[PDB]
Amino acid sequence: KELNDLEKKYNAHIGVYALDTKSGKEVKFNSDKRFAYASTSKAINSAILLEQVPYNKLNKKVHINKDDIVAYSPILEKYVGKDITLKALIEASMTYSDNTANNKIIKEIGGIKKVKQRLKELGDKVTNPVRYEIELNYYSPKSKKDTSTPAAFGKTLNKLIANGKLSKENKKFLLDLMLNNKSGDTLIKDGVPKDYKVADKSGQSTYASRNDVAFVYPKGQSEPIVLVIFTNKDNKSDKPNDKLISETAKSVMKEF
Amino acid sequence: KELNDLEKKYNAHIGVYALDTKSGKEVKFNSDKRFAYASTSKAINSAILLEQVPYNKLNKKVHINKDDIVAYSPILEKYVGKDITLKALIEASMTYSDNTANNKIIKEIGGIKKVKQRLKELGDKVTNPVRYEIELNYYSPKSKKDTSTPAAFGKTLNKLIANGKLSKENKKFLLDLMLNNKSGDTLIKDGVPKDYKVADKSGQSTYASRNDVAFVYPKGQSEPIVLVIFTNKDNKSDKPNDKLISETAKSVMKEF
Repeated sequence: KELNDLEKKYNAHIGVYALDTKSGKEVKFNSDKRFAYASTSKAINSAILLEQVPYNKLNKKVHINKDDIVAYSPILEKYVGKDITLKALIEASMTYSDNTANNKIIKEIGGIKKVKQRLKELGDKVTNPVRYEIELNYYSPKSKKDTSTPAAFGKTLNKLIANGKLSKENKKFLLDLMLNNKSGDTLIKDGVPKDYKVADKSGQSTYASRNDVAFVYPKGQSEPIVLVIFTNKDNKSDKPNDKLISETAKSVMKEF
Repeated sequence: KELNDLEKKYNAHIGVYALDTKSGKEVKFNSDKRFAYASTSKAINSAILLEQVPYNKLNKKVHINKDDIVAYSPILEKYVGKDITLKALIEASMTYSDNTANNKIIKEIGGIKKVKQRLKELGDKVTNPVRYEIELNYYSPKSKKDTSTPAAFGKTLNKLIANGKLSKENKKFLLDLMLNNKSGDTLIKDGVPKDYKVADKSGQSTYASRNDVAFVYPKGQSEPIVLVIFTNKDNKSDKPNDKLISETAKSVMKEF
């Protein structure tokens, strides 16, 4: 197969970065191109919070309020003017891409400002968190706001989680969420051999920016394969096509 | 307060149209001004499909395939390759802003084409459906694609649900999906007294386009008040302020 042909075929753009955690083999097509990462950012945001907040403390509470409410928050919507623990807050973010849960998680971290420098400290001078959800989705191929290359964002998912500074309990919490998230069944999950497991977090933005990042797990393999697939179209209101992600997933997984 | 002073207080554009379906009294403000409708239109599409499917046949199933899946489908994301009843579809979209659902419903009608002939048949040549869910969220103060105006949208809801050809069951079914959803809690629901039952549907687009349409029930009245508030800011990335919606619903309501 060929990723290049996939672009002619689908008239989209492909940003790929696969890093085997075992071999250390890196497959990449356009991994140094900037694309809108979209809601996939919530892996980074909640991995960071897990760095500071111990698992024995995820029972803690935060009071959700009116100003904390944003469009598209399936669960947190039922908590307006109420409390909720961090665990439940982080599950909403990952299981449902709840926006109220992500923004609250960001504020607890100290704001976009903090998330940003942590990236820097992590040694990531590419990812550019500038806005909160839902605004981070208004992508413009002219701007850099809320963008990242596949190799940059790809390494960050690695350095934060795989070879992370997280605990073993937090790490396994996150991964469970990402494993049971039914939102990516028509993307990567739909393209990796039946046997492989995927801990994912997808997204979509303007310009038909459909993405999916996941920690894939081959047969008999213990170390996943970090797989960041970022894609996009030439036009603002173009409809994306998950098939392209599913197909890009299998062209690349052939190498692993 | 005054609608002209809240635009100052929040630096936004308020568009209002409240219709007292009993006396016929109207309260307007920038009623002829095009505002993006966003998901408020999910109330139109479901209403339309409920004019051609008697309640006793909402249990008719339709298959959901990978192909049907789109971003933000909290419910329908779990039906990849599963059948689902018409009733379930409506609930999904009406209660969760599920887009895979809103699009299934649009498909069941005969497409935006049918939806469109109907709006013309209702005497609505203002509402401008062009794109689908999600893309219809990408508002452009320049474009007129997927826009309506306070009065046009208000009246269309009136001719459709409020005293329109849906059946008793079908009208209670839809109004219940609107009364019981927890997403307009901070919007119109906030402003009017708890004596006022509120059945609504919200939406949010670019340029902080936070809208909210409802059929508000004054304490001691079975006749509803069609309240249509559409608002927005000048910049593509601004943050919305539901307070603006609440306050507006509070003042506009003083006049009824």
